[PDB]
Amino acid sequence: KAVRRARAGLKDPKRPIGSFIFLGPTGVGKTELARALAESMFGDDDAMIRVDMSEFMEKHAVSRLVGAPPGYVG
Amino acid sequence: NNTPTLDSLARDLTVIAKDGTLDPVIGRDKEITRVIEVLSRRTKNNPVLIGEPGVGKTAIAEGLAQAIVNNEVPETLKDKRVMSLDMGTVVAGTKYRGEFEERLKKVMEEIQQAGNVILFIDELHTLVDASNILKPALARGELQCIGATTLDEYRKNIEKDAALERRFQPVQVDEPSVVDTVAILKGLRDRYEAHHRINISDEAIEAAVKLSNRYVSDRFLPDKAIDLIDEASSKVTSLSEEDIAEVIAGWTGIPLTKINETESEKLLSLEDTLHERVIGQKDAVNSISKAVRRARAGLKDPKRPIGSFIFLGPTGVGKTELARALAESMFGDDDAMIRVDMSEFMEKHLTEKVRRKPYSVILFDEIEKAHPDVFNILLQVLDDGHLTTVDFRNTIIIMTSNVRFAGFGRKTMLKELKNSFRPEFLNRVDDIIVFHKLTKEELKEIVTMMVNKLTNRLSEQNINIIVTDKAKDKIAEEGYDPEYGARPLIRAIQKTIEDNLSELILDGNQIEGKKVTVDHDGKE
Amino acid sequence: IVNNEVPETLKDKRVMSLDMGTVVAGTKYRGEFEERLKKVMEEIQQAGNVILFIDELHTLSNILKPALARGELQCIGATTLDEYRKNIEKDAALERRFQPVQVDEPSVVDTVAILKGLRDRYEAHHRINISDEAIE
Ligand SMILES: Nc1ncnc2c1ncn2[C@@H]1O[C@H](COP(=O)(O)OP(=O)(O)O)[C@@H](O)[C@H]1O
Ligand SMILES: Nc1ncnc2c1ncn2[C@@H]1O[C@H](COP(=O)(O)OP(=O)(O)O)[C@@H](O)[C@H]1O
Repeated sequence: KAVRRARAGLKDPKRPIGSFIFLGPTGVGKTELARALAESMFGDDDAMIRVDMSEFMEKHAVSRLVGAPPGYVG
Repeated sequence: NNTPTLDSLARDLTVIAKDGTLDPVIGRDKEITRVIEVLSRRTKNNPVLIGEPGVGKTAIAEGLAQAIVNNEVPETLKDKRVMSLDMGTVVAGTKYRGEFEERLKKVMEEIQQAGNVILFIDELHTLVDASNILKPALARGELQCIGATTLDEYRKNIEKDAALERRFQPVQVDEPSVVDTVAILKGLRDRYEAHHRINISDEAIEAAVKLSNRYVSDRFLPDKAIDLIDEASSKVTSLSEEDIAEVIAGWTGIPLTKINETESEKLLSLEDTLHERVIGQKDAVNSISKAVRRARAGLKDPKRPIGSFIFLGPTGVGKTELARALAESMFGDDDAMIRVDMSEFMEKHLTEKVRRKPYSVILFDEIEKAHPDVFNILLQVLDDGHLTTVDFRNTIIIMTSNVRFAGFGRKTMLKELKNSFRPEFLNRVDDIIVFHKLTKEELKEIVTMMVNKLTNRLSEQNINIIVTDKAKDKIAEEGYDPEYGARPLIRAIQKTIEDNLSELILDGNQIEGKKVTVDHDGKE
Repeated sequence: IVNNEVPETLKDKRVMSLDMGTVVAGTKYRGEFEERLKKVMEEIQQAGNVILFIDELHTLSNILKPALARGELQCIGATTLDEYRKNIEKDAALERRFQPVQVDEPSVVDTVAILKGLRDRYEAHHRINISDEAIE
């Protein structure tokens, strides 16, 4: 419904197409469903942008998302 | 009519096209058409051919020159010259004011007054000093350019200045497939036969393509295959795969018999070539040979790695030398082993190595000590087969490991692995291998190996070392430890030989080929 | 070449060595050097049989391009890896035309063999005998 609402031109221009939390047990399909969506949109699983939050265990890991402040390395 | 300075320092491509000497350009019709439509623009009509080195970027400009001569271009281009301007000595006086801009403006005004030049500028990124001279002429439309650069150079230089992006349009040039490279070679065949006066078989073409794709990673098709077939037909009635393999042996140093052996005969002889390098560990060698045969039988998903093995045994008793034997046998060199450094995973709080060497054994030294981020990378390699692209399907993954009774007082390690690692990851290793604590006779056969590797090495100094088996036998004590064995022996061979002979012949005597016959004195 | 040991496919090739000092020697004005270069390149194009040797090649693409364009100047040269890493690798128009040949560091044995050959004319210059074992 979100994908169709986007391509139909009804999506609010200022907001992303959709944002979803997939909550459930381990090994139930909720990463595979994202992979299948990416495949259906781009023909390949590899076009997904995958962020592994387990490495972001510290607050300063946030620099990997948005960069290092002026004067800091990288 | 004429452009006297430009004609001195630019290779005229369209005249070489009319002179028939230019080689054919095959299959690049999409890229040529994209260049045509970019050139027809009114404003930013300057294509940049973006692609890896050697993929055919200049061949697009030469195909354009052919299209112009062959009247295939639209009428807007029917008469334009294509001039490959070389930067090499457009810089010539790096200190003086204006000496660069002098001859640059001279070339540019010649190109202006002869308003029918298309200029090809290879390594365009090297211009970004000149940009302030080109921007006004480009804006004025007098000069029309084809650039060529790598993608990373483009991002590093041209993308950063919006005023350059406001003048140049990117055209992606990709490395052709094996099929396209074959079609290229089959076109160029006749033109190379006319030079070498040798027949070139189709099987030699496909062999050259395959072997350039499998033994020369750091270079790209078609240039690899062209270079290979050219140097082979130089080395040579007709060309054949044996000459291709000989040239690959030249470029790699790999022995020719290792190169031209089939997959099957390679993996059949495998475990003998393992046994003779490692000594002992019969169960481990049989396990790894069984597992790799099972993988290469070809039923497994061809995107997944060839193997994934955990080594449990004590210390250094044979793990690393078995990994090096596996890399030597499966892929052709000890240099086919990559030792991963775990610091890369800590550093955020390998990929560019695999890019260079995809036929390699990947060794994880003591995976227990790694950052637990390593398991994300491991799982990603072991399930998808690719990272960022870099592809692991040809690699073998080896992960090494080393996993008091307060009282009056061969299966435990299989237990303790389960709880010492993430079991969801142990669900995905292909096999688990246990190394035994080696026997004394195996250890002294190692000593016969190392003493031979010293004797023949010393023999390069004309020092014909000779040794008595019983003397080596009675150094088998000199490093037998419950913790380790294949290491302390290395601190025995130099004391028992090198320093022993440093007392016995190097001083107070003199080195001669006779008493370097080590006779057993009854003790050592 | 002079032994005619080279392939029968190129016995006619003549090897010659170009020194910039000689080419500038006695030039009296600017551009005379460059035009003497251009006319010797034209003579090279007419002859077709030449092969040109250029030591200290790193002293050199464009000014000799008119005969590197198609490769009318068949070229052989020597350089150190230092004076190769920094320049000859760093011009695509050279990497399109040159091929590096590494000349190996020789063994002790080969160096004493070449010595005990070439020794005979240094004996001549000194009028002294060289012990072959003192060489080794
Ligand atoms: N409902 C399902 N349909 C199809 N395949 C599934 C389903 N649930 C799990 N799987 C399979 O098992 C794996 C499930 O991974 P997944 O459950 O997406 O990881 P997680 O949910 O723990 O992030 C995938 O390889 C997928 O093929
Ligand atoms: N379509 C093609 N037809 C014939 N030869 C080609 C083709 N594409 C590339 N080549 C060959 O590849 C070699 C390298 O050319 P190129 O990749 O343009 O060099 P560069 O690294 O400057 O881009 C040349 O010898 C060229 O003839």
